[PDB]
Amino acid sequence: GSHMKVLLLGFEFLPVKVGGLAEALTAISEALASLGHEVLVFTPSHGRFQGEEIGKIRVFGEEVQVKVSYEERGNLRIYRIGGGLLDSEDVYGPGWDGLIRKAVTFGRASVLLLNDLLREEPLPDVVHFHDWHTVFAGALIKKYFKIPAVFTIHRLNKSKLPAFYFHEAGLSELAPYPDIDPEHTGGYIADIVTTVSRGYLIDEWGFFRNFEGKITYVFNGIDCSFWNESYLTGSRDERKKSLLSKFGMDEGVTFMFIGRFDRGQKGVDVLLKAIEILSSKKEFQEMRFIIIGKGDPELEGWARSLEEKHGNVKVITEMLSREFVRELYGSVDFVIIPSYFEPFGLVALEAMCLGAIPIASAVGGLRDIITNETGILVKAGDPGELANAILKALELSRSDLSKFRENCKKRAMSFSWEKSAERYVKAYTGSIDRAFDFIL
Repeated sequence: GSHMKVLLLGFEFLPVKVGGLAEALTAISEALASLGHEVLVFTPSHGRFQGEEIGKIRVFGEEVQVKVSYEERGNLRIYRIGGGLLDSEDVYGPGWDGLIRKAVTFGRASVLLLNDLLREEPLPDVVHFHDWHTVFAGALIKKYFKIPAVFTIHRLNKSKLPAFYFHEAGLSELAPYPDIDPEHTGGYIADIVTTVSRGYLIDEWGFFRNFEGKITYVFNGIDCSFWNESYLTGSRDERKKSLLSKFGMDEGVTFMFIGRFDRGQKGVDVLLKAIEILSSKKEFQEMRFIIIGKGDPELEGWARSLEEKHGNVKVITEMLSREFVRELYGSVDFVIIPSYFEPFGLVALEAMCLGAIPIASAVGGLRDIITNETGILVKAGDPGELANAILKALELSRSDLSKFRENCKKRAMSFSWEKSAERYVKAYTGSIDRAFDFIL
């Protein structure tokens, strides 16, 4: 018994991308399957697959024909579950009430499907469920089949649900109040609880402190086989010289930002202001900025405005191929990640993994990923301090950054999905270190 059987519940799984959660859960599953563990995944189909009907369940006083599409690759067994709301293409729910009802459904469908497999299989050793959306599935499997349960949180959505929903789920015991945080419920029924970086755990301790003793962290990974320089050709300078002229710009210290333009999240506002600050220092002429992503009309406007009044600065709102992004991480010098908060920090790992030096906000997982030897941390929400950090970065490019880049690659490779899988395995048995209130 080193081998075990993991039931994994995720509300999005590849090929059904929305954020990175899809890619993240697919990777954990696969890394897990590679260690020789037998991994079963339950996820909704979202009307991307049509399955065989296997049974009808009653939900919200009405019967629903539960369908399933099965796929098997090595030790991994993937079970896409369709049905009533589970057929809806709007992944995060046909509206608020729609999402919750689809989650409640997914719970009862999850029971039904597990129950059928038990006709001819043993119980899995653990149920590993991800984010609040799968709480109904987890809580029900935990309450009936009484197996070990782990609750991984990839991000705190931080709200409450009417108790109505927990009653319909057959979980009235869990909803003794009129409104219930489904993230508190998840952690309350799980035997141990994880989030996705040590620093996010510190940052959100005011909440995670509720599970003091059963609470720990397990890092995400990066697949540095894809984000790998072998795919490119030329030296760094040649690729960079070439890419800079593809944007009608000559040679300079090149910084890049990739992410959504939004309000208090990814921090493009902080970068735009920080560029205004720099735009009148002497050394600004020596620098180049490539700002990639879209969203907020006002920030786009601000971005294009700075673009118009500096040939120095180029902006890109059309989305681009992984392959071209890989090219970018491989030519630019620095990658700026001015996040306001950040559970993990995948962008830093993808950049680091191709040689780009991170200049990052000192928030959540970025605090763990980035070190003195690999990048530059900065107080978040502070454009003067990000401005100083870009200037310091300029006075480094004087000398060879070759060392910083190699440090970054090495470091990024230590954040493997294998290791991530390895620690979850420890978590499944409870043979893991955890955070306590009386341990400083």
